[PDB]
Order: sequence, then C-alpha cells, then structure tokens
Amino acid sequence: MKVAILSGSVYGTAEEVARHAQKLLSAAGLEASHLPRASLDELKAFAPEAFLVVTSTTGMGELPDNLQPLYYAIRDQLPAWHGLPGGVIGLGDSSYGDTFSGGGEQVRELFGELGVREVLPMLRLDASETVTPETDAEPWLAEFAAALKG
Repeated sequence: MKVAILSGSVYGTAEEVARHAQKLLSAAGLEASHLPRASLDELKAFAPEAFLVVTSTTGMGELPDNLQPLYYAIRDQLPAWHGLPGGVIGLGDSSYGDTFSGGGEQVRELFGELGVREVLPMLRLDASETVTPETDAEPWLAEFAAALKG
C-alpha cells in the first residue's frame, strides 16, 4: 500500500515530523514516501493509495509556502482520490493563538472536497505543550498504520 506523505513547513519542524512518519510507517510494512515540495505530476506518478499530511500554519494563518501551491493545484484539479484513506497532523501553537491548527483544518476541508476518508481525528501538536513533536506523534502514527493495513 502506497502512502504519500505531504508536508507544509516554514522552518522544517513539520517536515521532520513527516520524515519520522515515513520511517515508522515503512517499518510497519507500508510503502510510505515523504514527498517534500511534491507536485501534481509527482503524485500522479506515485499513484498514492493513502495520504498523510503534516503541516504547520504560517503567522498569517495560511498553509506554508512549500504546501500552499500544491494545495491549490489539488483543489483545482480534483483527482479521483475519492474513498482513499487519509490523516492529518497539525502543528500549531496556542501561545500564538493557533489553538486549532489552521493549516491542518484547511487540509481536512480539502479531504472533504476530494472524498478522502479521514481515518483518524487530526493530531493536534502544540508547541506550548511539547518540544518533541516527532516523539509525541508516535502513538497516533501507530494507530494510523492500523487504519491503513488495516
């Protein structure tokens, strides 16, 4: 089962979470790949059977520059990914006021528009409560793999 792992990151934190996710899901036997700065061409070639998106939110409450263009491309083209399983990890900070993971929510909305089935609730990782987001994502990732396998 091919799992496309997408990331949105300003300073690399969500990207490191995504890379961690790739190793864990691959360890579980999934054909998981992290595709940073992926294009529609790359996803088409990959032919994903599942999606994991790991994204922060910018200070302006938008998806980061390395996920926003792809987001718009997917929304505009709407590939026939209806029914495929998906999950979202949202990196926020309640200190800043991003208590909800804005970028993450926008991805959830895109899943709805595509017909991608959210298999787990979004993981909300908050900098005001953790400094080890990779490690903290592990229990959710364990359940996520179970949802795919599964």
